[PDB]
Amino acid sequence: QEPGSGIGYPYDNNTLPYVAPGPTDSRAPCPALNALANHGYIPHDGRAISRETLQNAFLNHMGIANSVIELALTNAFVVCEYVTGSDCGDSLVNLTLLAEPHAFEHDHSFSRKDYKQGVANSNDFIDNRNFDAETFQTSLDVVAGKTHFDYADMNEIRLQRESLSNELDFPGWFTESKPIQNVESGFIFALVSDFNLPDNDENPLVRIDWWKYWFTNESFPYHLGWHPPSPAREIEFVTSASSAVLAASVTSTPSSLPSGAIGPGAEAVPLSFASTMTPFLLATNAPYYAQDPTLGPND
Ligand code: HEM
Ligand SMILES: *[C@@H]1O[C@H](CO)[C@@H](O[C@@H]2O[C@H](CO)[C@@H](O[C@@H]3O[C@H](CO)[C@@H](O)[C@H](O)[C@@H]3O)[C@H](O)[C@H]2NC(C)=O)[C@H](O)[C@H]1NC(C)=O
Ligand SMILES: *[C@H]1O[C@H](CO)[C@@H](O)[C@H](O)[C@@H]1O[C@H]1O[C@H](CO)[C@@H](O)[C@H](O)[C@@H]1O
Ligand SMILES: *[C@@H]1O[C@H](CO)[C@@H](O)[C@H](O)[C@H]1NC(C)=O
Ligand SMILES: *[C@@H]1O[C@H](CO)[C@@H](O)[C@H](O)[C@H]1NC(C)=O
Ligand SMILES: *[C@H]1O[C@H](CO)[C@@H](O)[C@H](O)[C@@H]1O
Ligand SMILES: *[C@H]1O[C@H](CO)[C@@H](O)[C@H](O)[C@@H]1O
Ligand SMILES: *[C@H]1O[C@H](CO)[C@@H](O)[C@H](O)[C@@H]1O
Ligand SMILES: *[C@H]1O[C@H](CO)[C@@H](O)[C@H](O)[C@@H]1O
Ligand SMILES: *[C@H]1O[C@H](CO)[C@@H](O)[C@H](O)[C@@H]1O
Ligand SMILES: *[C@H]1O[C@H](CO)[C@@H](O)[C@H](O)[C@@H]1O
Ligand SMILES: *[C@H]1O[C@H](CO)[C@@H](O)[C@H](O)[C@@H]1O
Ligand SMILES: *[C@H]1O[C@H](CO)[C@@H](O)[C@H](O)[C@@H]1O
Ligand SMILES: *[C@H]1O[C@H](CO)[C@@H](O)[C@H](O)[C@@H]1O
Ligand SMILES: *[C@H]1O[C@H](CO)[C@@H](O)[C@H](O)[C@@H]1O
Ligand SMILES: [Br-]
Ligand SMILES: [Br-]
Ligand SMILES: [Br-]
Ligand SMILES: [Br-]
Ligand SMILES: [Br-]
Ligand SMILES: [Mn+2]
Repeated sequence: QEPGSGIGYPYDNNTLPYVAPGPTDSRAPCPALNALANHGYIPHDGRAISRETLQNAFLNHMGIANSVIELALTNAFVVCEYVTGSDCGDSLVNLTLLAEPHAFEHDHSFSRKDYKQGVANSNDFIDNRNFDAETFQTSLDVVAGKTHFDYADMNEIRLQRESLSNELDFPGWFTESKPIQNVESGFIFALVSDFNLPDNDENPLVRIDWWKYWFTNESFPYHLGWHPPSPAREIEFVTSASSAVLAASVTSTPSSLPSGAIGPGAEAVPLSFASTMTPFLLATNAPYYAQDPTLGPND
């Protein structure tokens, strides 16, 4: 928000306004990175981004501690080298390359289509990067009519997404990614669980309106009473949440789940790509921005 607005105070005392991305700006498949870039906490153009820029942006503007993004930073830079064909040093070339498929970006996302979702021909691909309202609605529908949801509900959401993606993706494309997705499950609980409830740290419940605002608008739900978690969330909370989601009892089982879907997941680890492997072409679509309604500087 505008620095003088005081909207972030006393949690963020140095805010910057929302600015929609333009057609030449680079955006990510990540709702967090996109919100940060929209506010210029990382470059508005989404290019040439250092590790410390990311660390400071998450810590000071989203209440996400450095520990939470340690692996994510490692993996962003691995993917940058893989996509561009050279070491990116400490300047992430852009945000868009993070949508390189079957890498950091993965199938069965909560709010993005898959790279080969619903394509008639094997060589074809689609926008697996920009926010997709219909896809997000498939996630939200699992918790329809509710204001909050718990670990068991999140487990049902990711199962629904896995089922739909396994059915809809071009045959042979779909690849399950429980470890990376469920770190992101933990990220959702870390950012938009309801800290106004007495037992939030131990038994976090996602506020659906906060989640929907963050994903749809790629800006922060201050108007709904959200603020950056204080103290900043640490990696322990995230991986504990991740484990809790996957441990939760499944009471409704979708059909067409991949083998072993129900059950614990492997620890997320650094990515690696063979030097022989050429990257998949990136979707070239202009960056998404909210238009129903468009957002003001304080939204
Ligand atoms: C340098 C730090 C980060 C990097 C490089 C990064 C990168 C990515 C990438 C490549 C994806 C796409 C995965 C997919 O859905 O296919 C993604 C998704 C996601 N990210 Fe980030 N991320 C970072 C930090 C964070 C943080 C701190 C949060 C929240 C606390 C967050 C929230 C999410 C969520 C919820 C998704 C899933 C979106 C969906 O499934 O529709 N990210 N991120
Ligand atoms: C973010 O950075 C990535 C990585 O540099 C950009 O993707 C790459 O964009 C270049 C065009 O600048 C593509 O190069 C072209 O490739 C074709 C076919 O290989 C070739 O015939 C052309 O002569 C040219 O070299 C490259 O393919 C593409 N990389 C991938 C894996 O898709 C991306 O455009 C950047 N996005 C933004 C919004 O800045
Ligand atoms: C991205 O751009 C490529 C050429 O620049 C196209 O070949 C791709 O199909 C893809 O097109 C989509 O996004 C661009 C914006 O860069 C639009 O101009 C297209 O209409 C399409 O939505
Ligand atoms: C914001 O400023 C107030 C008043 O000086 C201060 O008490 C508070 O700690 C500040 N918040 C942060 C995150 O520094
Ligand atoms: C997006 O932000 C606008 C402006 O604050 C708000 O009116 C709208 O409800 C938000 N969208 C969602 C889905 O929360
Ligand atoms: C989440 O899981 C990690 C291991 O992946 C632990 O280090 C952390 O304490 C939490 O249990
Ligand atoms: C790890 O931490 C999470 C979040 O605090 C808990 O919900 C979980 O029960 C475990 O203690
Ligand atoms: C990972 O951690 C979660 C949260 O404590 C557990 O529920 C799960 O059994 C696994 O050990
Ligand atoms: C069984 O219970 C789970 C978790 O409580 C729900 O998510 C599911 O919809 C079913 O009712
Ligand atoms: C749906 O069905 C699966 C196995 O078919 C169970 O693992 C799950 O708990 C739910 O009953
Ligand atoms: C229980 O919930 C699952 C996942 O949301 C569905 O696949 C199933 O049809 C039932 O509604
Ligand atoms: C979230 O984190 C937990 C604990 O490391 C994993 O079990 C899960 O697969 C996901 O990566
Ligand atoms: C990471 O691991 C892969 C193996 O999948 C290697 O190809 C790569 O060079 C790096 O060591
Ligand atoms: C990268 O590009 C090569 C051609 O140089 C393909 O063979 C490969 O499958 C990938 O698209
Ligand atoms: C986004 O832009 C529209 C104009 O199309 C305004 O009506 C709105 O207030 C927001 O700034
Ligand atoms: Br670029
Ligand atoms: Br489809
Ligand atoms: Br609002
Ligand atoms: Br797994
Ligand atoms: Br992994
Ligand atoms: Mn994805």
